[PDB]
Amino acid sequence: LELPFSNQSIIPAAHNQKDMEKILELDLTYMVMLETHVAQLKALVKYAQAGGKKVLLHADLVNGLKNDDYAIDFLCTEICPDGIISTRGNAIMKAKQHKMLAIQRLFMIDSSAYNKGVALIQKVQPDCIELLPGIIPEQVQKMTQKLHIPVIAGGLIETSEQVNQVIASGAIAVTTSNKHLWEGH
Repeated sequence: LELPFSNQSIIPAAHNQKDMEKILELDLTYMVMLETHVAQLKALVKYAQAGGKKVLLHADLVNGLKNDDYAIDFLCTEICPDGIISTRGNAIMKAKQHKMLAIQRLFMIDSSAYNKGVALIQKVQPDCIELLPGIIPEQVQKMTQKLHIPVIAGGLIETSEQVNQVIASGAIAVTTSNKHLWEGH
């Protein structure tokens, strides 16, 4: 059972309410919602799902809402995106209880971030992992050959060269808010 974004290379990442309007006119099925407001949240998910778009929601970037177990409960029972993204391990564990697509965010900062992060991945067993930045193809290569969980890469992807390089390294897809390559591939 491969991940539901098979043959979708770009997963657009919305910072705005206006950014989701831009991507509602696109052939790509999965989207990413980056910064949000807990007040407008339920509407924004249902409005995006009304346009045939499946939502990956940043659990950590919901203003007014923690990333508590209670907060993840809220996302799964009352907001219902198609998947959640968190950097917190407890949120990945909780989302898996609710049979949610739990993708774990990792920041390729240093060797310490790698070591602690691979240990966390090992513990919580996420459905997927997002690696940032998405412009280090050899780190995406190293990571994929470690466990085989599928990895998305995201962050700082400007060109189609970079999309190709990282996807050929082992990435299943790319997340990006670079507006140019939303209609490019």
